[PDB]
Amino acid sequence: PSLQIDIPDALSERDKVKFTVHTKTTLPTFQSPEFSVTRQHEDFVWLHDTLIETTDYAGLIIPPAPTKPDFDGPREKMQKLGEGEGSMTKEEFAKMKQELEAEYLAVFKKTVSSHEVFLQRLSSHPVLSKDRNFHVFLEYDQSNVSYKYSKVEWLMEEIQLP
Repeated sequence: PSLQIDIPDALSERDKVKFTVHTKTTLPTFQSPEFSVTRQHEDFVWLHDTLIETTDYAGLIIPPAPTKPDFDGPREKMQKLGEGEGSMTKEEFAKMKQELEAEYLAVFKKTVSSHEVFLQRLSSHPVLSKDRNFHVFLEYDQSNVSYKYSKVEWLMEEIQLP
């Protein structure tokens, strides 16, 4: 109960998957006992690389890194189906669309679980759960600074999304 992590939601975009990493904790070192941050697969790879290279963890079993999210099969089949929009019986597209969405969903389930299990294994570990880089991964809120540039005369707006 000292450190509970889950991934309540994820966003699949064209070239990206974003995970919401949600932490409940009683550790006094954190700013808040419960918080959420947005992380991408590469942030998980950075964390795993960092653990792997820490001299003090030599001989400890470090949980495997999560597998890269691959939505290519579903998206390619989505693109192909849009072509037969004029080539089927008003049901067949519908049935084709449902199968495509099941395939998306099956990918989502697998990739969220892989990324989630990785964090949960770290949280279970008597030594690794104390790792400072692991703590930064969970609570640092400046990882996704985005700027909007708009022409009304041009104005640039900072957009802050933890």
